[PDB]
Amino acid sequence: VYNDGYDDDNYDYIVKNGEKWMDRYEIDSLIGKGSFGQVVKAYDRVEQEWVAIKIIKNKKAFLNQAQIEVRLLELMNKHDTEMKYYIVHLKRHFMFRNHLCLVFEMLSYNLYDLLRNTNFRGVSLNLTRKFAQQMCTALLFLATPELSIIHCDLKPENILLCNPKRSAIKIVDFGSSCQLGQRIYQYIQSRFYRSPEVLLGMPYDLAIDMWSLGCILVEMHTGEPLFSGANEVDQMNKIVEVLGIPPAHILDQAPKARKFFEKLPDGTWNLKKTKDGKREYKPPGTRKLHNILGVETGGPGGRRAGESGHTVADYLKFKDLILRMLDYDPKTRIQPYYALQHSFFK
Ligand SMILES: COc1ncc2cc(C(=O)Nc3cc(C(=O)N[C@H](CCN)c4cccc(Cl)c4)ccc3Cl)c(=O)[nH]c2n1
Repeated sequence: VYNDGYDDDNYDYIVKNGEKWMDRYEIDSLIGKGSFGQVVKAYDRVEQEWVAIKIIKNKKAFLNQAQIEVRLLELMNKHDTEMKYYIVHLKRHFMFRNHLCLVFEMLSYNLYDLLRNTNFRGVSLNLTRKFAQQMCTALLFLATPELSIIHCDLKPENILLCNPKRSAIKIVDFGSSCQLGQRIYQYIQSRFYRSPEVLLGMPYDLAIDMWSLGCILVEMHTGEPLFSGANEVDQMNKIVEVLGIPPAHILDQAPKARKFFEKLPDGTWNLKKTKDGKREYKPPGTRKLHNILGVETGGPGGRRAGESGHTVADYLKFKDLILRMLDYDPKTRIQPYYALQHSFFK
């Protein structure tokens, strides 16, 4: 029996609808589960408003990591600039029944649920442009020298509408985030959104969030993930289908280079040889973003043909922006300040 009956076998707090905490919070319901615990909808008797409360797992490794999230949340929430409002606001936190509880302003549903409500047709390029611009302003706020925060898990489920009928958004879940200059953990980011430097076991910096953003923005407009790998080897092959073999100056410094590639006598790299007969991937660089976005064929799958807001020129700008965000080299990958000056946003 777990934590005197309050917890299940997965270190989660067994949620009971109606339950009341510290004579203050009235638990309405479970919203969802996640690696780190649960999120519930609750009414705050005192402040007279609905909130969302993230209940962290009762397990030392999860609690300790979640204290980092709180520190970062508070450092971001106290900053004196208007860009801070693209990050969810942590109102407060407390321990209860041996679970750290994080109390948040209430938001609306996530970008994934938005995509699914369109049956994966994708949202319009105009909307995509509004999400991209907010995301890049958020990333600029994270890059503020005093913060230097890497989110480390951007993806649609971590971007929420503030309001179900508007286009304002916020970034949630700094559960896996760190600041620059802090022990390198391989195996970060969700696989579809994971940068090549992380797949390659290399050091990483704030640019890994720009990589993920590029992937997310393509998925929001097409309705489906750009790089849909079932495992790391598949993930790297799908990136390669689109962007080519990564450049030698990267692979030469990459501890995991030989998990995916091999080096030729002349110092060039190729994908690792496979069983003769096996053909699984398009050749390196032949799956063009140009075609995935249908720049000149009516947009993704032709579905935007003859709509306003979706011109060849609009697509070429978007495409150019995506490719600058999916630069293999993290030192030349477009940074937030410069992404914001891009003509996609004129
Ligand atoms: C209209 O219908 C609706 N549906 C769903 C809603 C979900 C929320 C909501 O989830 N808010 C939330 C979530 C988080 C978090 O950190 N979410 C993460 C995900 C990470 N993938 C998460 C989700 C579930 C469990 C854990 Cl441990 C973590 C952090 C801060 C907040 Cl304000 C919400 O506010 N309004 C919602 N309205």
